[PDB]
Amino acid sequence: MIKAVVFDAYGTLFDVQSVADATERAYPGRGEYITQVWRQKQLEYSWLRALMGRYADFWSVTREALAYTLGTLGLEPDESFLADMAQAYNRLTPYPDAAQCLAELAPLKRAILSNGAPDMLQALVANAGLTDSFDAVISVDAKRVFKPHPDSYALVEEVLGVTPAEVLFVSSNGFDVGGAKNFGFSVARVARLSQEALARELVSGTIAPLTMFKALRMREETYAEAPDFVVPALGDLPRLVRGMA
Amino acid sequence: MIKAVVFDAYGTLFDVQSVADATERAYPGRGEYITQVWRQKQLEYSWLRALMGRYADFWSVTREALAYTLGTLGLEPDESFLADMAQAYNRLTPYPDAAQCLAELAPLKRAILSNGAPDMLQALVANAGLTDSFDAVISVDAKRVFKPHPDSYALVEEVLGVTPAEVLFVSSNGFDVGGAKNFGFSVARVARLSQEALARELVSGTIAPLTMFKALRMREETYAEAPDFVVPALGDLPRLVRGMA
Repeated sequence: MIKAVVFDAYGTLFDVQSVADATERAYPGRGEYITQVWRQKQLEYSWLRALMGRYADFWSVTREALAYTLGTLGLEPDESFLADMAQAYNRLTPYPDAAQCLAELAPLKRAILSNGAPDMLQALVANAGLTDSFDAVISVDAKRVFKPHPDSYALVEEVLGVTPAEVLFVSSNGFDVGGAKNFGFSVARVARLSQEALARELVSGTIAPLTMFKALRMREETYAEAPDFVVPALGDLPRLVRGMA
Repeated sequence: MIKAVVFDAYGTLFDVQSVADATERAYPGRGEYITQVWRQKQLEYSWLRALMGRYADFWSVTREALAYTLGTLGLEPDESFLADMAQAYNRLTPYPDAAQCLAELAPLKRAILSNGAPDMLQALVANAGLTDSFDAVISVDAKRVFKPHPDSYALVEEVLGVTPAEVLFVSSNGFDVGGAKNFGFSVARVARLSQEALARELVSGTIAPLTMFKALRMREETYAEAPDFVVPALGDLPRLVRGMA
C-alpha cells in the first residue's frame, strides 16, 4: 500500500518563476528571459555534470547556470554577485495549495527528494513555512548524482524505510516523472499546463519566448513511462490518495 | 603529438538546421519551431536516457524527440510517419567547408565520434559523399551510453589505437566540448555565433523564438573546461594544426 508521498521540489512544490522580481533587477527588461534560461540551464547542467561523472552540488549548478544566462546578455558578474542573486532560488514561493495538500496527507509519511543541496532545501522549506510538513527533506547530494539517476531515487528507501511500491512520487517535471517510474515508484504528475492550451498558444501567431520554455518543460517526455496519475494541482492529491488504493 | 582529428557529427560537420524543408511540410508555418525543439529534445533525451540507465539508440531518441515536438503542436503522428520524417536527420547537409577541411587534414587519422546509431551515421556520411574522408566513423552505440558519458570518448582509443593526448577533438557543441575535455582530449571548438552578436540580439527587443535556441545551444557551457582552441569554421582547422604542432 501507499505508505509515503514523496515530492519533487523545484517546479512541483515551489514556483521557479518567482525569481522574476529579482532577475528583472540583474537586467531590467530581461527578467523573463533570465528566469527561463536560468532554469533550463540549471537542469541541463545537473544532467550533464552527472553524466560526465563530474558532480558539484545544486548550489554550484545554480550559480553556473546563472553565470551562463547573464553571460548570454554580455554580462560578466563576479562570484559575490552570483552568490547573492542565486539566493533567489532559496526563497521560491510555494504553490498556493501546497500547504493544504501536505496537511490533508498528514496520516501518511511526507517527504521531499530534490537535486537541491542540503542547505538550499532547508532554507527553501523553512522560508516557505513548510518545515513542519515533512518527515524528511532528502537531498541527492549524498549520492553525488542528480535526478533522474537511479541512485537519487534509492535514497527514499534508505531514509524512509519504505519500498518503491509503497511510495507515491509527485512531480511536475516530465524527466523526473520518468526517472521515478523507471525506478519503480507510483507517480502522480502535476500538469498545470493543459496540452490543448499549449497547442493553441503555439499557433496563436508569433511564438513568444515564454511559450518556447513551456513547450520544453511542461509536458510528459516521450521516452518516459507514463505517470500512474495526472492531476492539475497539488490540492487534488489527498483525494487522489483516498480513493486510490 | 596530434595523430588524429576526431569530429562530432550533428551540428559540427552536419547542419541540423538543414531539416528545414521536411519540418515545414510537417506543419507549414511552423518549420523553424519544429527544427529547434526537435534538436533540443533530441539532445535532452540522449542525456536523460543515458543518465537513467535506460539506453535506446539515437534513432529511437530522434523519433521520440520528433514525436514530442509534433505533440506540442497538437498532432499525433503514427510510427510510420515518424520513421519517415526522422529520415531527414540522415540527410543533413554537411557544412560547405567540411569536405575541404577533411581533405587538407590527411594523412592524419580522421574520424567521427557521434551519438548517431551505426546505420544513421553510415547513411549520413554516404549521402554526403564523405565515406573515404574518414579512417573510422564511431557510434556510441557499442557502449550504450551517449555523450558526454566518458565511455563514449573511450571508444576513440579502442578504435584508432591513439591516446587521448594524441587526439584533437572537434565540436561546435558546448556539452561535447566539455565531455571531450573532461576525458582528456585536446579540443578545438567551432564557434559559429559571436557572443557579442547574441548579446545584442537578446536586447534588440522582442526575442524571436530562434534567438532562444541559439542562447541555449551555441555558447561554451559554464560548468565545462574551456576548449584548447576556438575557430570560426572547420576550414580553419588545417591551419590550426600546423601553427599548432
